Amino acid sequence: SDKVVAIIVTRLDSLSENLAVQTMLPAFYEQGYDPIMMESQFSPQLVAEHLGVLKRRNIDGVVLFGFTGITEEMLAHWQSSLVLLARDAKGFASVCYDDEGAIKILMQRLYDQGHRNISYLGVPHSDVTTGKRRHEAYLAFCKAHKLHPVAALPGLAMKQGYENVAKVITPETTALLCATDTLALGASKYLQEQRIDTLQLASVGNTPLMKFLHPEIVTVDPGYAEAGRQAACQLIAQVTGRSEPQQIIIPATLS
Amino acid sequence: SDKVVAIIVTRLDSLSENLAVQTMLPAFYEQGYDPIMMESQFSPQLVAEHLGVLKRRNIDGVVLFGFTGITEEMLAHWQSSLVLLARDAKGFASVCYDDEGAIKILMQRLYDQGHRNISYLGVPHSDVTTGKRRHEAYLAFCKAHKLHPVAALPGLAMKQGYENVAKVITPETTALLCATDTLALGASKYLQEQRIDTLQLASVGNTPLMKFLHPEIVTVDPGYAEAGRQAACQLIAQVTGRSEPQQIIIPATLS
Ligand SMILES: O=P(O)(O)OC[C@H]1O[C@H](O[C@H]2O[C@H](CO)[C@@H](O)[C@H](O)[C@H]2O)[C@H](O)[C@@H](O)[C@@H]1O
Ligand SMILES: O=P(O)(O)OC[C@H]1O[C@H](O[C@H]2O[C@H](CO)[C@@H](O)[C@H](O)[C@H]2O)[C@H](O)[C@@H](O)[C@@H]1O
Repeated sequence: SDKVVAIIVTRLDSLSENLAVQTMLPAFYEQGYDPIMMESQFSPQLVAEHLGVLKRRNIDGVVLFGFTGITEEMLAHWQSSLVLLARDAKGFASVCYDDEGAIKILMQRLYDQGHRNISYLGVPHSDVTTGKRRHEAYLAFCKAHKLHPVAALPGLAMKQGYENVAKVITPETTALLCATDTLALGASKYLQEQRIDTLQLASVGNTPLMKFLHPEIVTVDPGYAEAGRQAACQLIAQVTGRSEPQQIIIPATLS
Repeated sequence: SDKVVAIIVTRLDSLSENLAVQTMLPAFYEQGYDPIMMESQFSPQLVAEHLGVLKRRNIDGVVLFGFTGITEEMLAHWQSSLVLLARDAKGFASVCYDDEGAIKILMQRLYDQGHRNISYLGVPHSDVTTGKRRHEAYLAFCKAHKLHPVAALPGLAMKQGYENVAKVITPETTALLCATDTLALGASKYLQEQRIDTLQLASVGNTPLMKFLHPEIVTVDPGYAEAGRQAACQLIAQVTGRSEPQQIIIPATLS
């Protein structure tokens, strides 16, 4: 009888995900739904378990933070009462980010500032959005502006950024684009230690931690706050029959 | 029919709370319970709502992160299937930290290192544990060792640490004890800006973010990881009838 929605994040300690969750919560409370959280840790098996538990407890709707391994078949019992965040699936409502647009905007900014030797610190191509799309957008920009690409794809963790930044720092390098704020935080620790002050850093996130600690890093906002509001509203709209599933892309903005 | 436990944190973006949650999750999965999270944001009214929703959905047990405003009367329908974390209540199972012990250990280390002018950056006395107990432990140490106390109690936020650190720095000040890692992170940003390198910082938390960014800060571990394991085990023990409610205090440890 109580209206309940579930939010399935991949990581409870992810700042990027928490920023989207922060705007979902007031929108759900205003709609009369009490929100509950669950964590997947990128496991499709754990997601399949959560979904069954939620179904048997008659939960009204689900906001699922998508990742590689989620199949349409495991989302079958939730077609009309589920919204995917960060990934899309045919016949499902989704709220996605503009990864290519985020990288092109950042690369243009660095290029207009005079930077020609810009290195990249990213995540492996198995991670479709943060990894593949972001890295390929960097490559497409380098190709179009006859720049020499220098990249390393260690992964998501701050410590991975710290351990692999030296690999992409060359004598001619003046700027470093990090696929995530977390990676920029790790890379920044190494540069501070080695007393490298000459490098302009750039990252995707615009998280409050990044803004506070490194005001000098150029950041691009993927729109986590907006994504959260949209996902909550799309979910309530379809569970109340006011809307059919839509696929929304949040535009990236600079500063 | 599915076994479910709820974890009610105050803030989803609190690193200190997430460290306790991190060790609760594997212990619940091993016991056969699927964990769900809710957020209170220090509102007793919101807690009263969550508890009712959980009761009507027949949730097996609750781990509640305590704060000022929670009464025994609102916990009445959960006496045997609830564990409090960070605060105690008569007749309730609880897992608490040693706030006084954490401050005494840190002050002794700073004192043994030769520091005599130690300033304090804390949180107001209305926050019983982080605020009152931590600040009073600092005062008791200063009294016992004939030291001059210099303190400011702005609150929990990183920005509050940054804005109020200047107030407690005197020309004789050699060390600064921060009630939380978050406060030390904020104070550290100000000191970096003002090019103050002479100060020895100390904080309570030993969070991975602090350890990675500031290896030079002296930290005390309140035992969030241990607290999480204990709370999960005390909860499953009482819901299965293996145990009666206990009040556990986790010892603080240095490094
Ligand atoms: O370091 P954090 O703050 O966690 O940011 C990293 C990254 O996090 C998210 O991407 C990851 O999770 C999503 C699901 O939420 C997956 O679909 C991706 O494959 C993961 O990479 C954000 O979407 C990213 O913008 C952010 O940079
Ligand atoms: O800045 P964070 O990492 O959140 O640490 C601050 C502080 O957080 C917790 O205290 C607060 O929440 C508890 C309930 O979880 C309340 O009982 C306190 O009154 C609040 O101050 C931790 O218990 C503290 O150790 C930590 O420093």
